[PDB]
Amino acid sequence: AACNGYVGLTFDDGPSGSTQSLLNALRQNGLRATMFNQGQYAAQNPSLVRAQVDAGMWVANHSYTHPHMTQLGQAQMDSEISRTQQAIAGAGGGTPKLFRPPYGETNATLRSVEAKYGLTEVIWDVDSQDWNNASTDAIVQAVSRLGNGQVILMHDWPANTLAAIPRIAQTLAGKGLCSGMISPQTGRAVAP
Amino acid sequence: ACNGYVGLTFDDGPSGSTQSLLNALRQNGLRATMFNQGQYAAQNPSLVRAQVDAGMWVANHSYTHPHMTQLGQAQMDSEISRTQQAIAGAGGGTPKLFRPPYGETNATLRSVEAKYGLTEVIWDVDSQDWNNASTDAIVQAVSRLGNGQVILMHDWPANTLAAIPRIAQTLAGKGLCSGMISPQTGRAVAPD
Ligand SMILES: [Zn+2]
Ligand SMILES: [Zn+2]
Repeated sequence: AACNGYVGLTFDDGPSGSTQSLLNALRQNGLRATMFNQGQYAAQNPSLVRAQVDAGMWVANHSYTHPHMTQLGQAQMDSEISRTQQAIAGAGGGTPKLFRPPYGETNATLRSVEAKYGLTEVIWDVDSQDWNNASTDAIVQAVSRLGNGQVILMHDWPANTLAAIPRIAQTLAGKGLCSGMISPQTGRAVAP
Repeated sequence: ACNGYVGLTFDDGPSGSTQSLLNALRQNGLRATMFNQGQYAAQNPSLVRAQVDAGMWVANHSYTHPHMTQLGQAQMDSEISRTQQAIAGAGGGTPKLFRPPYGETNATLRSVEAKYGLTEVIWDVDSQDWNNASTDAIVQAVSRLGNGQVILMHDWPANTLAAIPRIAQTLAGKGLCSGMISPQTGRAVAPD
């Protein structure tokens, strides 16, 4: 098949002055992805939140200000998550069903807050390290490790991530894998 | 010796078939997570311990295996709490992992999981061993697993027991080892 399996491409920390270029690259290369936006940036850039939707992306919750959430009390975690639901929905991004904790850091209290808002926690299977100066080569290599169902962490801002997009599409196509959405039931990548 | 880890799991024990399964796993150098029902843990405390003494991890699979999403919250709470108590009381530790019966979940269930400090664990591959899968098919399902991925098997099927040596060979051939399931990510990782 054209798609023998699906992977979860994801981009944290937008939207941003880098977002439109990234979205254009993804669509031109036939890729869809989940954008884990910060609420403060969704609030500041509602038109870019919509641009993600119009590009064929799914929009998800990445907290309001990107704190270390497990260092917060429950009320503060609740504020961070709820304000982000509101900012994304208000901007036309839908009401997210997925949440990625900043730094991947979680605890039972955070889990309770996620459940309150009907959010599935989404970590990752592979960290592209694009936030930690990974080369374009290294990012493409990280994508090459993904199997059916697996999710990769990338970010909205790195230049090497934007440069990687065509080779990411090539890597997936070579393997008979396609870009998929992330199931709120299982947290793994599935057919859109 | 391990290029990566997979999550072997067995639902619905313990049972008159458990000790045979444990012996096969240990003889073939495998470890796994046993998702026990609370009622069977209560009925067979010595077999709960046998799982620990064989090198397995023990997790929560509800008390009576209801369709949890058809229950009220207090009923879900009783099913999960009594299973925590039954497993810990039998010497299986206090579980960190919970698999919903039938893989069926909702936000209410997620809230209850969080209250008890439980990470929800579905699966990446269903072996279909509960649905009359042949030994060949079960081995084939294991062959689809990549690093981090989790497979659903059950404690009782004869073909699952028969499959253990070839499961071990399949994994060893790929440099994959049997791992623990992370409470933070729900992915298979190196045993602690
Ligand atoms: Zn982030
Ligand atoms: Zn079951």
